[PDB]
Amino acid sequence: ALPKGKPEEGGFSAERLKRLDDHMQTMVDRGQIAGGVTVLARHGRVVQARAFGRRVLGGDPMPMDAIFRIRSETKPVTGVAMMMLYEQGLWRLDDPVSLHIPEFANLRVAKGVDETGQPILTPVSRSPTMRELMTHTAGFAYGLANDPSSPADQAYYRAEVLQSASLTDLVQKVSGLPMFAEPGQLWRYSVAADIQGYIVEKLSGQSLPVFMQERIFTPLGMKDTAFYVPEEKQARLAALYDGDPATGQLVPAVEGAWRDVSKPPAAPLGGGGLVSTAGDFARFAQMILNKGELDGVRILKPETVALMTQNHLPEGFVVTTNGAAGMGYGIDMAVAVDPAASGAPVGPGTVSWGGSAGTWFWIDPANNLFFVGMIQRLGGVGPGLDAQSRTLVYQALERPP
Ligand code: NA
Repeated sequence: ALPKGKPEEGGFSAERLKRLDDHMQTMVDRGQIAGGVTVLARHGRVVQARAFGRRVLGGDPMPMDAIFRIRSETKPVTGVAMMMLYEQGLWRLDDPVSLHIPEFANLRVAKGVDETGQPILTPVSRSPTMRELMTHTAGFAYGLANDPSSPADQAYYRAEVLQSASLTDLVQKVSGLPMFAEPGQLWRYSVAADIQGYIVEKLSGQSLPVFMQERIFTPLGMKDTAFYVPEEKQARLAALYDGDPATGQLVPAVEGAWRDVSKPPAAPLGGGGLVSTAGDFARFAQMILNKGELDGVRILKPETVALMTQNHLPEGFVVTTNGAAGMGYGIDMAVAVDPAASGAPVGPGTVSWGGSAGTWFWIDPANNLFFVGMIQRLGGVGPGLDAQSRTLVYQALERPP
């Protein structure tokens, strides 16, 4: 459900694009993934859309409408939700987060540890700003790591921040737990977008899943995008795999039932809870290339999209993951400020992210194109495929000088 085209209509070599098909098929043959789905589009037309391998090992083939846990790739969708409330005048980037979340008046920061292993806690210099929350520079800790080296992360893990009974609970816990750092000091991947999801609930007066269905998924035609997979769509859900240590062979992932996508979550996570299809995500990506509109439906003003896809980071900062030199960070996505500085082939201003289950995307406004990759494989395989898909896509692209 985007117009199909020949590769040459998007400016691609058919022969060199086939090297991307071959590479995906090699990853299935060598048992690195069960299967996956890829969409490449330029000038609003699909140039390549391909399903590979199987939905489940020794099972049916991967359908193109397969449903995937996008994890941290949910993040930029929450960012679009926040920017809709921005256009309605409900929050400003210079606003203290404490105006929206009053309990954040009680924030404390972890300084050192004392002799008894407990963090030394100090009232925060000031409330983090909304721009810091949108850019992972607000000083919040991470929620999936038992790191004795990072006391703030260990406390979040121990308090079970990400498995709270509600977003109200999650945000009350964060208010009482130690921050990793004072706001504005460094970029560090955090629970910031899960806190953003609470602000959507509080400002919209609707639950996060309802607001996103009404303002994003319904208007853009994203039919299978949600915080769970209803019983009828379960047969299209791709299975999640990990590598057996010492065999390097595909094994069902064991991750705990809090992440289960069979039921509506109690605390829907704006940083990691969405499931989607390559086609639904392709529609979202085309809406960003079109600066806020798809098929006559406008969800954001063009200036608002332009503001999201710029680097909002101070001069100095280091984006340390994409799920490097010349990398910055906009509103809930990475921004390639100067890709040449790392010999990256994407155009300057390219936005991207990826999830822990292996999913990745990039949108390149300078080259009017996007790539959506969907697998369900934990570990380093996803990030390797991202880098290799970027190399093979730009080697197939033929531009004027
Ligand atoms: Na799909």
